[PDB]
Amino acid sequence: HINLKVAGQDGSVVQFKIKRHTPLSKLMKAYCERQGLSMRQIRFRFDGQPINETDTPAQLEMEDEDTIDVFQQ
Amino acid sequence: HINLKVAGQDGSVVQFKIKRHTPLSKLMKAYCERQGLSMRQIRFRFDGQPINETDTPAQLEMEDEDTIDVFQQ
Repeated sequence: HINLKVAGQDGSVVQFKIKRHTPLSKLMKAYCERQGLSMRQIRFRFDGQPINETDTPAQLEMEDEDTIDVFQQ
Repeated sequence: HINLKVAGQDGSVVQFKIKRHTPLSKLMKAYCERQGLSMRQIRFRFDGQPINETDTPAQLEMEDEDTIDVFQQ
């Protein structure tokens, strides 16, 4: 498992742990659920790159304690 | 190539060959595949130390005919 932060533009930082070869849609759906947000209303990015359904941490070269940025659509 | 043993607690000894600067995750995945085992269920150690994804034999000072120990998680 790697630990990841999800930072909103309001400064909120919400924490997840994910295995390196698990798709990040696990984390994305979880965030939407936990935070009462529509998948429809938001996008997730890492190092500027948008994150897709099957993107994995290992594939986006994410490391423990890295930050994913969340935005409005 | 160096030859390595992978010993289970049941006494089984399964043989691999690996280059000294190749990551041991090559061998680990292979063992899981060959032996019908989940990465999830098991850990690998050498001389007491856990082995990570990118650990190499040369880096763990493994030599020809050395033994890696496998355990349940």
